[PDB]
Formats: sequence, C-alpha cells, structure tokens
Amino acid sequence: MKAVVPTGKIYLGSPFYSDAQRERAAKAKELLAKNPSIAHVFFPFDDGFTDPDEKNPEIGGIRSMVWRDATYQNDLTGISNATCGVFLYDMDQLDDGSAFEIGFMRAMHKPVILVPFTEHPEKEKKMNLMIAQGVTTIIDGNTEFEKLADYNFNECPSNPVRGYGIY
Amino acid sequence: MKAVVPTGKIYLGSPFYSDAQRERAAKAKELLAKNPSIAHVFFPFDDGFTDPDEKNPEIGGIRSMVWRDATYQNDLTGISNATCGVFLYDMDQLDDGSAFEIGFMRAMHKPVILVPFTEHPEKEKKMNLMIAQGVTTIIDGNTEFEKLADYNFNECPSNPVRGYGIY
Amino acid sequence: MKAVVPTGKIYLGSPFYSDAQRERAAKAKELLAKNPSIAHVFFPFDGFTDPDEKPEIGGIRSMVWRDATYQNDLTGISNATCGVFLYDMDQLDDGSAFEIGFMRAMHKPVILVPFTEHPEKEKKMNLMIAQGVTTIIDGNTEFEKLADYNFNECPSNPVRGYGIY
Amino acid sequence: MKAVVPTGKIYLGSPFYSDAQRERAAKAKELLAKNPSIAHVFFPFDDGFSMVWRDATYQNDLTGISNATCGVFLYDMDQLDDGSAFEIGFMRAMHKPVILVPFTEHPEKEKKMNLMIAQGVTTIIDGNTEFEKLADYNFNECPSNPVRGYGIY
Amino acid sequence: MKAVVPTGKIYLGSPFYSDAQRERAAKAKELLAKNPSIAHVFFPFDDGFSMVWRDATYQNDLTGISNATCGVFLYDMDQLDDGSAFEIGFMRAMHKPVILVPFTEHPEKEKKMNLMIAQGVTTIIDGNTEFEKLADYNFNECPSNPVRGYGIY
Amino acid sequence: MKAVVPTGKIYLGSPFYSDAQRERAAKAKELLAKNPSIAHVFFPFDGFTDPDEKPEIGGIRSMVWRDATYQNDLTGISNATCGVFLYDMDQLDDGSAFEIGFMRAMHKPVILVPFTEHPEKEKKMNLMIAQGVTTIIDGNTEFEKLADYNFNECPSNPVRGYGIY
Repeated sequence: MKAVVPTGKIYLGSPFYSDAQRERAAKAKELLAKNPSIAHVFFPFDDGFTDPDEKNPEIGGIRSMVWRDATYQNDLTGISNATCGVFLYDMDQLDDGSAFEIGFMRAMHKPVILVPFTEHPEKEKKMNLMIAQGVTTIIDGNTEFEKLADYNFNECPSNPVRGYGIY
Repeated sequence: MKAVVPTGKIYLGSPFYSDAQRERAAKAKELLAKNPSIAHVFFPFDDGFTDPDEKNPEIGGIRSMVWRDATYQNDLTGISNATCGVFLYDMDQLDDGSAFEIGFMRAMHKPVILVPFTEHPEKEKKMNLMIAQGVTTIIDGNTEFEKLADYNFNECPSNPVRGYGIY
Repeated sequence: MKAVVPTGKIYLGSPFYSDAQRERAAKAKELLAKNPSIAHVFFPFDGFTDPDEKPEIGGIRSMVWRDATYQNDLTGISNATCGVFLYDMDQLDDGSAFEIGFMRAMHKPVILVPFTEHPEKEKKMNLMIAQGVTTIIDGNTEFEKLADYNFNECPSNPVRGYGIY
Repeated sequence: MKAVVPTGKIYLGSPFYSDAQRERAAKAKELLAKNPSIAHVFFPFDDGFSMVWRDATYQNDLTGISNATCGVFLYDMDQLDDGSAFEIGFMRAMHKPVILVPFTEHPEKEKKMNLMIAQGVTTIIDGNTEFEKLADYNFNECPSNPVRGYGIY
Repeated sequence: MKAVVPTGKIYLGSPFYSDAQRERAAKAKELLAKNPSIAHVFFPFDDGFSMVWRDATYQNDLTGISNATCGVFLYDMDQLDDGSAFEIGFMRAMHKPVILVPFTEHPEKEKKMNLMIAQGVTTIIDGNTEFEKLADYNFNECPSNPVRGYGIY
Repeated sequence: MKAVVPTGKIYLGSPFYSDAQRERAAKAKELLAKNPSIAHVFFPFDGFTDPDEKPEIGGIRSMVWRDATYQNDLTGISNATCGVFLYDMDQLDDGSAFEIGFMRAMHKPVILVPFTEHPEKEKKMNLMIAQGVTTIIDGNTEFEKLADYNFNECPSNPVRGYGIY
C-alpha cells in the first residue's frame, strides 16, 4: 500500500504560550517536515486572523466576536482538511482546547495521534478514559518523540494507550 | 412551539471523584429533575460496567481493555442518545474528559450547555477559545446554577459566552 | 409501528416576511398541531436579543446576534427528527434550501411543502431538492395532510411532475 | 437516570418471510412491546411502498435508522444477511448503539464472528439463550456489553 | 505550513448555461487552474451522465462534495440558486469550509443576505471586486473571512 | 477535471481466507496499481501485534488486538475517498457489508466489484447494497476497468440486472 504521493494531512494540536510548549511544537514541525508520508501540516498558531475593528488586541483578553468566530473556524477548517490529528499533549497542565479537538476529530472518525509529555516521569501515570480510549495511536513525547519523522501518516497504524491508570 | 411531551435528553458531563464535584452533580440532577422540558438525564457515573475477568478493580489504576471499551462506549452511547449536553465545568481544574465530550457533541452539531464553576471569582476570567466558541449556551454555575430547572431543553436557546478573556 | 408516544420532532422552515408567508406558516402550525404523531415543533421566527446591540431587521446585525440566531436554527435542526419546508417556488429562499441540504447531510428526512401562486409557469425544480427531499406534499392542494402525516416513521414520497434543472 | 417517559426508538433489523425469520421478528416485536423504556419500534417490512420502489423502500429504511436511537438486529449466524450488516455499519458510523441478537440452529458448529460485527456492535444479547431480555433491556441508555466467546476473523 | 504538494480539492458550485453564468464558471476554472494550492477541481456540469438520470447526476454531485476538501460557490445574488444553497448547507453539515463568491449586476440595490448563508459560509471573496483572488487563495488551509457589509434577514 | 495530482484514495475491502479470495485481491491490487488517478490504496490484511497475546487466526483474540485491528480498518475508511469491494456473491461477507454501510453513512462513494462463480443461480442482491453502492463494476467480466476508472471523480453507475430482496 505504498503511497504514490504523500497523503497525510496533519492537524498539529498544541498550546503555544509560554516556552517549553512553544519549543515542543517547533521540534514537532521539524520531525514532521522530515516525514515522507506527509502532504501538509496545519498549526493553528502560524497564521492568525486580524479583525480591522479590533483595536489593541491582547491575547488572553477580551476579543471581538468576529475574531473569535474566524479563529475558531480556522481551527475547525484545519481539522476538516486534515486526515489525522497529532497532539503534543501536556500531561502536567491539561489543555481543554486540545481535548476538545481530539473529541471533535474522533466524532468525525479521524485517527488521532497522542504525543504525551511529562516533566515528572516519576509521578503517577494516569489518564482520563475519554482521552485514553479516544486516541487511536500513542507515541510517548518524552522518549519516542522522534518517530513522528517515520510514522506512516498515509495509514496511521493503531497503537492503543496502555500502562496508564484510568479515571 | 410548546412541546406536547418532554423531549430534552440531557448528557450530564462532570468529574465525580472528590467532594464538591460530587456535590455539584447531585444538585444538578435535582434541578434537572424539576425541569418540565426534560425527558431523560444521563450521568456516566450512575451505572458502571463490571468485567468478570477483572479482579480487584481500582479507580485510577490499570483497567481491563474490556472495561475500558464498555465504559467509554456507555458514554458515547449517552452522547448519541442525548439531544443536548450540560457540563458542570470546573474552571479551576480543567477536565479533559469533559472537554473531549464537548467537542464530540459539537462535531455532531448538538447544542452544549456550559455550566462553569469557580471558587476564585476574583481571579482572572479566561477561557480556551475552543470551549468558548464551541459551547452554544452558558449558564454560570456559581450564580445562575438554578436556572437548569427552568431552561427550555426542548429547544435550548443559544447564549454565547462573553466576558471571558480568550486564549 | 404504533408509537407508545409521539416521536415526531419537526423543524418548520420558511420565510416570515410578507403577509402571505406569515399566513402559510400560521396554518402550517395549526395543522401540525393537530397531528398526533408530533411531540414538538420548532419554528425559527418564534428570537435572540443582543444586550449590546443599539437593531433593525434586514439591516447590519451584530455578530453576536448573528451567531446566536444562526445557532438556534442549527440547534432546532439537531433536535428535530425531520424537516418540513414551506417552500415558495416563486421566491426561492436560499436559507430554507441551505437547511434542507444540512438536514439531508445529517441523513434526516425532509418533507417539501411547495407553493406556486403561478400555475401558468411550467413546474420546474432544481436537481438538488428534487433528489434531496424525501417526501413531497403539495401545499396548494395537500396542505391538509400535515395534520395526518405519520412523522413517527416519515413514509417516503419521491418528487415527480417537475422539470428538473 | 429513570426516564420521565419512554425514550428508546428501535430500528429492528431482520431478514423476512424465509421461514423462522418471520417467527423471530414476530416474537421480538412482542418482547419489545412489553418494554417500558421504548417509545417506538420501526420494522422495515411492516409498512410497504423499479428504481422508484427501490429508492423509496431504501429511503424508508434510512429514515427509520435516522429517527432511531438504537438498532436491534435479529442476526442469523447460519446465513449472514448483508442487508443487516450494511445497516449495522451505517448506524455505527452515526455513533448510534447497536444491540446484536445472534441466532444459530447449529451450536455444534464453530462459534465465530466477523471482526467488524464483533467490534462494531456495542451490546450482545444471545437470541437462543436470552431472547426474553429484549423486554427488560433499558433502551433509554443502552448499556454496553461487548461481544466475547466468539472466534474472530 | 507550506504543503509538500497541492492539497486543495474544490467543489465548484454554480448555475449554468443561462447566460453570464457560463462565463463566470469559465473564468473561475481558469483562475483556479492558476492556483498552486489546488490538486483537483470538480464542476457538476462538465462531465455528464428519468429517475435513473436524476439519481446518477445527484449522486455524482454528492460524490464531488464528498471527495472535495472545500466548496467554492459562484453565488448570483440577483437570482438565488437553491441548488447551490442546498450544497452549501450540505458541506457545512460535513464541517467543510465554504468560499462564497457573490455576484450582482445591480450594486445600486440593497446589499442583503440570508442569515444561513452569511453565517454558514466561512470565507467570502467578492466576485465583482476580487474575483482574481481565486488564483492566489491558499486552498491547503482555506483561511476564514466572515461575511460583513450585508444587511441580514 | 484533470487532477493536478492523483487524489483517489481507495479502501480495498475483501475477505482474505481462501486461495480464490487472495487471488482476486492480488489482481485487484495490480489493476488499481496501474490506475493513474490513485494516490493511495489501503488493504486491511497487509497487521497488528499484541505483545501480551500468547495468537490464532479465527480463534479467541485479545480485546487489544481486536480494538487495534478494527480501528486500523476504520482509519483506512476515514482516510479513503472511496471504497472498492471485491464482493463475493456466493459467500456474503458481513464485514465488507458493514464497511459499505459505514462508508455510505459518511457519504463516500462505494464501488461494488461482485463475483459469482455460479452463473446458474438467478442474480439477486439485498436492497441495501443495491441502493447503497454508487457504482458497480462486474468482477467476472469487467475486473479490468479498475485500472482505468477515474477515482478522482468516481462517476456514478447504478446497480441493475439483479433481483432485489
């Protein structure tokens, strides 16, 4: 089933405010860029919509409804265009925006690659059932991050989450 | 458009481990029980699946794949049967399981009622864009919790999230 | 098969500007209200108020009002089991058409109740709509069966007798 | 929680008038009618409507699946019905729960099931052993019950 | 990010052979062909196939919508096409982005749009003012651009 | 309209037990492999390994293997643009049928390539499948066009010449 051309279209989900998270995304892009099976990678934070009537826009502050609708839509559009999702999922500071997108994608029957990260590998290992059962493939970000450059995104082989306590 | 019979089928999403959360759900049920527009309310934590081959099952610990699949499915089945979602959303400790369900439901074009709770009403007021834009109706849990007994679940009038900083 | 309770949940779509439109919708309601297989009926014009909108129908509306109103409609479509469209064949309403496509994409049954006021012109209909709708009830002569139609099962009734384009 | 009123809307999928099958569907209808959690039950063969007949009947079935909240399939394991299988897959794609009720007149034979069906269905109720359960099953919530005990291919 | 290859698959929705319309679709095809982000463009009237013709043609269009990644509609504001509107609603229900390209030969008249269309579409590109943009628009990501400047009803 | 790149993404569904089945699928691949409108082809039997499964085909499989395998198939269906089913009319495969229904619910085009090995029996076909499939290519005499069929657009081709049941 070798692809004649790359067909993997990635929706790269991830927070992007403070460092560490911004760094993860950076390397993620690099790895995916090196992957032969990828045709396109979409990252919600690259572009950005500008609402002419919105003065002194501040991130985290009150935003115009026009900016909100267009930005939210850009993300749903990215999910729509994608064939699969890749989420740089911080296990230390759960991101509800990412979890929402994971559920939205699974509702559309799309495969979802979870790439969990933790700075406390010695602390408890537990995951919410919806995330644990919702994702179709798990790739540890702390010790297997680099396989994003080799994973066959044309078919996304499944790999159930295991080894995590579930609640 | 008065309903001839109750048609609202609620999927009540909410964490249910430690107190406070368990208490919120309790009162939520009571309010919904008093609502004339509700035909059924589903709460994932009421029943529970038992896997005969699973000995000494512990919540938060390793669970059998059979238990995981059946429990996860019970929840998706609840979402499928529901006409709308009601989420007792802890703004202090974001729950990714709930966020996942919100996204799954919105992917199915179903209305979602967000009922946010916060023990720090004086701290910053901010919400993730996906949640803020994804939900169709917001009812403050801290000061408007009781309108769950009167909200017309037969039609779920929209009420966009506003007053929250967005990130 | 004999509903132990009405299960029909109608999304009633139709324009609501002119006296004519308001009329058809008024009778539509009365009829459906007599149908025993209906548990609920939703009509988009029965509204949202944007506290921060200093508003004029047909004018520039706030994005908040637009989002809330558009959603109330999608919400009615989500909740509904089937759609009933008072389709004016003389003044094609793209809002209604949009909704018909939305509902069909969701695989829900759609009942088209067309009106023409101009019998002289050849009865034509766009391909999408002719093929998209699952049941047609002529409004000019069959408007009455909306009170008898079994919305618990929504029997099929292909569109015929219309030039397709 | 306890439903303020019957919420379950069943799409009863089953082959017909080919001996026994007609009997199965018959008893099933009776059992379901005794169930307090059901608001409505649809059976593609009760009511009835060339490419015109085909489309209308096909559509009448998709409409039944659309209005339905869950699917119940009197699944004959001795003669696989692709119509029912198509419908099971259609309902699962819509995220709707599916109750499989397998029947076999040959228990002496291998006990096997296609993976898509075994994993696709959310609840199994054996037709030869617990057919009567259709009258007690809570269709307002359709509790899951994974398929087990079947060799899979 | 920059696509390793054209990813956009356009479903071009437009009325046909009714004067002007044929011209619009014509130029649109040329503009899209110049777009480096497009992998494929489907136009319901190019290729062509009674209830047999109806079903086949209808289906050929739903198949085009299915394979499509986005929708581009040459929307005539002077004569509302319910076919295109049906398709816009169908694509939005599938969560696919829709580019609306409105055209009007009467700018002196009121500027109004039905709410379902104004809110349903995700990106607007005026046909009279910026038709040429179809050649530059990045169809690999379909950036949103909400409808504004239209009275809504 | 002349794809600036192949866009066809086929989900090839079919049983893979007997020599006959393995054959049809083998030729199916070779054919599709010659088609220039295909960008990718997915065949479910090309597998998952459960590290904790001490395994026998057709036997009791671990739930982990079942979930992973079932998902790889749904994943192939999600990624695909259309389905191609080598449908054995003599030994109806409910797994393939399930997938055909799943794909149609997603509104994707489905190409049925039936085989019969028993021309003597009247050509019959279940209603769902006859109406569900969007294009039929006889495998006993038209197997070859899978190498020419334009999967970029997937031209429709209604099922006819089969007793419906």
